[PDB]
Amino acid sequence: MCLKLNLLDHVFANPFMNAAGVLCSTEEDLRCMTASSSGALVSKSCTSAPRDGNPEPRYMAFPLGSINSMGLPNLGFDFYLKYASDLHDYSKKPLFLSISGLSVEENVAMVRRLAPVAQEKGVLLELNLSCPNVPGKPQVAYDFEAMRTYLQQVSLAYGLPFGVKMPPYFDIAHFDTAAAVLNEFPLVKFVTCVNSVGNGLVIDAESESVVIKPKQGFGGLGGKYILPTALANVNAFYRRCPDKLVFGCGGVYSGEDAFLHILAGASMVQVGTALQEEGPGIFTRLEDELLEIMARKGYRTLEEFRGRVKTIE
Amino acid sequence: MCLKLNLLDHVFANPFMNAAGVLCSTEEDLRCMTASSSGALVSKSCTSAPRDGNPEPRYMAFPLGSINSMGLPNLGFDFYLKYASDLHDYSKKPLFLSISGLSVEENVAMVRRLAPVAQEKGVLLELNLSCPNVPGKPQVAYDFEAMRTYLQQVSLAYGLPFGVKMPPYFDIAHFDTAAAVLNEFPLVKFVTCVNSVGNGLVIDAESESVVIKPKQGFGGLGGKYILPTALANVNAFYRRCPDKLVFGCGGVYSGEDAFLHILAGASMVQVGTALQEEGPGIFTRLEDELLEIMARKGYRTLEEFRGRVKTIE
Ligand SMILES: Cc1cc2nc3c(=O)[nH]c(=O)nc-3n(C[C@H](O)[C@H](O)[C@H](O)COP(=O)(O)O)c2cc1C
Ligand SMILES: Cc1cc2nc3c(=O)[nH]c(=O)nc-3n(C[C@H](O)[C@H](O)[C@H](O)COP(=O)(O)O)c2cc1C
Ligand SMILES: COc1ccc2c(CCc3c(C(=O)O)[nH]c(=O)[nH]c3=O)cccc2c1
Ligand SMILES: COc1ccc2c(CCc3c(C(=O)O)[nH]c(=O)[nH]c3=O)cccc2c1
Repeated sequence: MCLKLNLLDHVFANPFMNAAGVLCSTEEDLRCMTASSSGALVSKSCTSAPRDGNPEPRYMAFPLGSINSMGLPNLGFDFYLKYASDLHDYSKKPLFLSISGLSVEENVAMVRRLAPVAQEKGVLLELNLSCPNVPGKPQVAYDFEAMRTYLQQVSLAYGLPFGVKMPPYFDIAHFDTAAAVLNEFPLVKFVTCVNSVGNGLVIDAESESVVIKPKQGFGGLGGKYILPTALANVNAFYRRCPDKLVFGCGGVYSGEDAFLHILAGASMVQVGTALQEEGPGIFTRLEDELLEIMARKGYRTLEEFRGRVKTIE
Repeated sequence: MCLKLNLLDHVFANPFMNAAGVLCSTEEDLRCMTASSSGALVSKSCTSAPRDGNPEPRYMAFPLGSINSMGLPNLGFDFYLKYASDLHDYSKKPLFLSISGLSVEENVAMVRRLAPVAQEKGVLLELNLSCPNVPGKPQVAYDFEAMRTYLQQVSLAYGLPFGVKMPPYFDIAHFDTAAAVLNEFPLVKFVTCVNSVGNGLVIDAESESVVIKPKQGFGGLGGKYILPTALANVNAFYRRCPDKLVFGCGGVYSGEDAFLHILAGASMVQVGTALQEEGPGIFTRLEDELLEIMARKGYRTLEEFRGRVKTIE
């Protein structure tokens, strides 16, 4: 019985990794993730210039999940590139490097420079599309023409296999259109579903107040709130993008939640809010819980059940 | 102390009602809602002809909420019109009638017939904008040009104050666009936020199966999953539509949940999943719990705290 995967020309001890943005901003964070029993790690989504991000409080968690409007705080691309080229120990586990430029030009500038490091050290690119572009327009992956433009330009500039982090969709027509855009780009080899459920609002009844400062308290939702949404998006893209891998992200707190993602079609499984709350210890627990479920069902490998969710009649 | 209120030229004993689709399909349901302690009731969204809906199982509930792909089963517009015209006791509480035709033409035809009954009896119209659109396009409320057409055509055909039931939005640009559409229409006097969070997927780990039969197990989410989504949409519309009322729907299980909706800007609060699960007794509990929160805070009226959610700095 084993959790091993081989994909994207890399070998992974198990499918678990951090979600971008959690436990991955600083060298200390990245060394912590590397020391953990995760099968991989992803570095904080970065911009060309470092960013302090939004005023605090900008993240809060609760029993059912989390809300955040972090404002993309990060050490800048040069730092994450250095980590990739010089500091990471690839013998421990593979590394993903997430980028999230604020314009298509900023993404192209970063991927051009990433490429030789990707080719030489084998770091894998995750491009974050669940990101702002022009204020007053939708985030990039909610504007299909902007999305196509970003993917054309990054495909040209990078020239190597990469993946994309997608926001959740809620309408079948959007699943259809979004997958068809992705399917234009053969270098897009994996699709991570999903980023936070956008612009929720948490209100504390006692104080009669919102809980985060930016955007009058509106921010992205993660955790138990979003698991069915995340499974829907994993499965929708799994069904529509047969030549791509799907990575699942959203609502994983247990080996059972991981198992559901994998039945929906997930290859790797990312953990955000639960990791933020529990710490990197969570990965040993997740592995143990998922292996217990596999043993009770007689499953020896992940491929025995990946994408095999049953439908009714 | 009592929770009585006046809006849309009607008087309401309290701000609670069922959500469209729950406990409101049949004469028996409507009589049960009428006998409850709710302040108002809304009938099932209807089409010109009766519909059986989708194959079962089509609704399932869990500790954190519900998933449905009902397929709009309903008795037909003639039935709900007759209910509004001849059977409902308006001395007991106000009635809302929800319409959701499969085309603009069908909606116009229904509203032309409802208008004289709205005039004579005071039934209120809730137009459900999660209704199907032309090939390739998302539901009507997600296609702003279609939504503008529907509202123009209904406004002309109906000619009286009405409301609209909205799906959730997840993007601030979308809130801006959607609100500006609604704000073109002076007859749109209330906006209900929100319908179910679209196309989630619930999977049972033991059986490795989805839990509803239609659409390969994909369906709308309600209940605890959606409360922060619901509050964001209530507040976004409350901020953007100063000349309209906002009705909150989503995630209400307690007076505290109702209190949060009202703080976010809700005038009436609709109960869906929790009503389906707990039954019509829930209305007396909700009233008691909301009054108890008011008493502890020193609030004597809903008006004292409606829309008064505090932001940070
Ligand atoms: C504090 C915080 C920061 C995040 N920053 C990023 C980011 O920089 N890039 C990104 O792609 N997603 C970001 N996310 C989203 C997570 O990667 C993840 O998609 C989302 O939280 C859902 O997973 P969960 O339910 O496990 O939290 C962030 C999430 C949190 C909570
Ligand atoms: C079984 C079922 C049937 C529903 N049918 C309708 C409907 O016919 N029209 C409509 O506007 N919303 C319909 N809804 C959506 C609800 O009115 C409500 O907006 C949604 O369930 C979220 O509220 P909740 O969190 O309280 O469930 C339905 C919901 C359920 C669960
Ligand atoms: C104000 O500047 C930004 C920059 C990045 C943002 C992003 C992208 C970064 C990001 C963030 C974040 O940094 O806020 N949070 C997530 O849950 N997922 C993400 O992908 C989302 C929403 C608002 C943003 C505002
Ligand atoms: C052709 O099958 C459909 C399915 C859903 C429909 C709907 C949505 C009805 C609805 C349903 C539903 O009955 O599935 N469930 C919800 O959670 N919200 C709703 O608003 C409106 C108009 C026509 C429709 C036709």
